[PDB]
Amino acid sequence: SVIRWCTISSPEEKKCNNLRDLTQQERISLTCVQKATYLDCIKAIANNEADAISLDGGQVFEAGLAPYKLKPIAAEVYEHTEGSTTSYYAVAVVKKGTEFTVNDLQGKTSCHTGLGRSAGWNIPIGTLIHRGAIEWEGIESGSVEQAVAKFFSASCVPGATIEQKLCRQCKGDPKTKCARNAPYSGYSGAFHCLKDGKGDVAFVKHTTVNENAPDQKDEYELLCLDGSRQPVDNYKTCNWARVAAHAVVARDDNKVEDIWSFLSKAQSDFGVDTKSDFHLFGPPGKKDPVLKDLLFKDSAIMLKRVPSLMDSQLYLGFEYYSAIQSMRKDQENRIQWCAVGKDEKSKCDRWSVVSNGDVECTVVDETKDCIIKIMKGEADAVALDGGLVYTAGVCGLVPVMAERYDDESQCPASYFAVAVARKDSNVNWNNLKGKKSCHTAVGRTAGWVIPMGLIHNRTGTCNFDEYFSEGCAPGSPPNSRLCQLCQGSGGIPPEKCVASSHEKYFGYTGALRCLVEKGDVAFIQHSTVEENTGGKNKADWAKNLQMDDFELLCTDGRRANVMDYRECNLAEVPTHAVVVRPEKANKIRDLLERQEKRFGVNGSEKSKFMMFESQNKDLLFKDLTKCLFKVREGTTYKEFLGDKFYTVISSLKTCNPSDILQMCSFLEGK
Ligand SMILES: [Al+3]
Ligand SMILES: [Al+3]
Repeated sequence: SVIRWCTISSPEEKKCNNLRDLTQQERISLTCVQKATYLDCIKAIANNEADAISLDGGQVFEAGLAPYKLKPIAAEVYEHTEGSTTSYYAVAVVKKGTEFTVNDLQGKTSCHTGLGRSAGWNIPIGTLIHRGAIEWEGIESGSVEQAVAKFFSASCVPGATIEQKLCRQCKGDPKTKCARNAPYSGYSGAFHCLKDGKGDVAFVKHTTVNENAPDQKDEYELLCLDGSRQPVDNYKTCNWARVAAHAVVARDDNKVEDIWSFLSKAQSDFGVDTKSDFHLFGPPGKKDPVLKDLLFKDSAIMLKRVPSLMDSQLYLGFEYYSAIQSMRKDQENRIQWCAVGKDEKSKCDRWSVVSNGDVECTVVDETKDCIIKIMKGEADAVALDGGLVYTAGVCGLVPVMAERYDDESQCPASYFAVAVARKDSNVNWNNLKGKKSCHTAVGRTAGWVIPMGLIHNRTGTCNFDEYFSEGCAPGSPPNSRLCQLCQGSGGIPPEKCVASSHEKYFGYTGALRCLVEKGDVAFIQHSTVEENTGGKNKADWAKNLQMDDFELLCTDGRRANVMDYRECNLAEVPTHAVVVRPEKANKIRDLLERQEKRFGVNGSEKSKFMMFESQNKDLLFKDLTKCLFKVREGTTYKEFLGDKFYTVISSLKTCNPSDILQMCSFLEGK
């Protein structure tokens, strides 16, 4: 196995070949391919001519677009007091004593790392446009380069292809001084452009001055957004943005592992603390800027694997991604709801019709897809079980409206997680090992987090697939034993163990059925037996079920009547809630509030549609819901869930965090 690395300059090619020589005997070898620009590299990689290249976030964006669709597999790590993470700070450095502020940039000369790059372009230009300093309303007001050439008197923007003015301050030969790999390119080139007097300001990163003139830091200052000027070491409190680290992108195929193994071993051997003559990263320090940031930035102290569920859009984040897109586009009162499965989509489509369109619908196969869609902005909201509200929270979404189950006029609030078993049996909370279990779904409060967290806490084990002989816990690996009792849709394809209403044993009611049809214990909520007895459920399996046919399993090992859940429950837990992106909270609460007035349990038009009712399947909202109560603005997911639940799920997630949780933890720095 050989990794074909794509370089975009002769110096990079030289370093790459140097690394090739140093790893010729390794299990995974290295090959070097030099191209004219990073874009030729993106194309080469997509075309299976090369395998990887490290890119600035602005280029990670380009590489992730169709038809390339490359993905970030490794991210640079930079030193941080708070803790080295995979992000850096874009700063605007000027020479001390020049007095002008961020508000006086019009008419000044500027130095940039390169066109389309985070710190050197996307951040500074996007910011000046946002503040209105650079007049640009969108694509129809002309190109961004034209608006920038009109703003700054002259600049050096490696890679600029429309405005000659943006190359005017660049150093070098007439035909190549404006190339993306020219003398004044990169964070270090842009800095020297400033140092040489060719720019009044250089848009670089927080380590730049230290990398090029540590002993002369005192001759520079940072331009803060509030108009102030501060010392270069104050970047944490005087920066224009915190942006995702440069990352190695590659095709979304099997070769990603070998690419990572090569890097992992390469950095173990020539990492930041290596005594070797060869440094994978830099090392940082004074030297010809043309020799800096080769292959990887000199400021990187390590590479970190990027969770597989990550794509370029998620990697960059909604705000930055949206900023880039806005500079490529021109020139609301409807909620884009996320429905999991065909059943939820049908109820949602119906809601769309009676809401006259105030609510729109998007379908996905799994709940986790809703979290991803909302993170990207493709969808606006979704109701999630507390367990998922946690994951959604780690992902940056917040709970804005929550379900209440007691009285509709009551909109604290909660429900109880219980263990249900057949009345006539010895099954108890202490002899559960080796038994058949039924779970609403993995990751959910009552069906998984509470029961399993309780077992993990007391036992210390994480191997849950072997604790129960077998059972059904939707969302588990298809061939796992916790999927053996699941039934799928009964159609084709089977869709067995899928975490949606398509799975016969999915949800609170689904797990009860599984108990009646195949299990020894069901992990549901306090009202589940109630909701499906007394003929309230006309399904063949439950049309004749009786409340007294079941019993609750208390933690002490004893058993009780299903109506004494308050004295025999695994835990009292936070209710399900509607999560959204913070900026959307305002609109979603308002639109959701007007909807409940028309279609709530006492809706003025409840005869047309009822938000809180479904065929015993908790579609979109729990069937138990009596009303939604507003979650105070600014409430974090931890505050909403309560410290008790938070502590439980926090610990349990150390066992086997899902792909999405790992992905969002990465985004959070973990
Ligand atoms: Al950068
Ligand atoms: Al629940």
